[PDB]
Amino acid sequence: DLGTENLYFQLQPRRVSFRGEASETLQSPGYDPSRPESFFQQSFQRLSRLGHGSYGEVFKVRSKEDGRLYAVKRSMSPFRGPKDRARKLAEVGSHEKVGQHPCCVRLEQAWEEGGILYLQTELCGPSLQQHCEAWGASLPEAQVWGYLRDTLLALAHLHSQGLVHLDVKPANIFLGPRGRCKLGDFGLLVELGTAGAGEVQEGDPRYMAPELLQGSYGTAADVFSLGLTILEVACNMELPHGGEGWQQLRQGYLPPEFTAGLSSELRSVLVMMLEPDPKLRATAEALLALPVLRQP
Ligand SMILES: COc1cc(Nc2c(C#N)cnc3cc(OCCCN4CCN(C)CC4)c(OC)cc23)c(Cl)cc1Cl
Repeated sequence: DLGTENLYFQLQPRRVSFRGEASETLQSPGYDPSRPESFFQQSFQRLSRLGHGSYGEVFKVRSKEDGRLYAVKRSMSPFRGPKDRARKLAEVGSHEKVGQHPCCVRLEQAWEEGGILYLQTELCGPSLQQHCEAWGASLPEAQVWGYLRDTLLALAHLHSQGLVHLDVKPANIFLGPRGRCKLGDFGLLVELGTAGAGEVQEGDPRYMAPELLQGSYGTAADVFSLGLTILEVACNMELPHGGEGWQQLRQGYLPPEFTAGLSSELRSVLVMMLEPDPKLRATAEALLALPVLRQP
């Protein structure tokens, strides 16, 4: 409990890494620590703002180190204090607990400076959300199957290690070349059975597994969230944040006016993923064993 520890009320960048990686000093072509500009300002070309919110901002950048494109998430304002700092840095630890996997967004490096946290990842293609916005309609099933398979591979990787993502949604699944995708955004990720029993942040209510209302955390939660993610993109169906419709989607209801055009096979898989009872809900590994989800 950092809130009662003597850690309160206390200029150069410091690498953030939990996996262990001395040194903690940063260097780059274009960077002179005696100049007042931040490491981020000096060491990257800032090309565009990919996203923003209460957390801060995500930029498309070009690295002066290697000339390659990356995404960098920069927190909004200096750490509020020790708990805030620990919570934000925990994202780097999580992203590292996941480690390298072809269906997970890769973290290149992370650092803090002036109370600001910076996470540099590979630059991916558009999020599934962006892609569906651009399509302006339901996605063809041939695309959907590939996205379902790849995100299930990512989840099987997390879940085998007792990690739960807790915010699977169209906005943090990113398209790559020829129909592949990657899961990102490990800021809410939890390792089951690691204190505190609480401390848990809540994902987007539209995709939240019903058992989380009772505080019942487990890997099954992500399967449900991916189920609704795929339902949304396959049907161009806006998901309720609450009310009767929110309840219905968590009672096995598939709205006919949105879902009647699904193949029987995709409908059958979604029903397995959207099972209200997490004890009965299919696991990612079990789904990937189905012949319909075999390597195409
Ligand atoms: C760096 O850190 C983090 C970054 C992210 N988010 C992203 C990651 C990752 N990771 C990777 N790659 C991304 C690529 C994106 O856009 C690509 C296409 C943009 N084009 C804009 C112009 N139009 C016309 C065409 C499409 C993007 O946009 C929102 C967000 C990305 C998250 Cl979710 C968490 C953390 Cl911690």
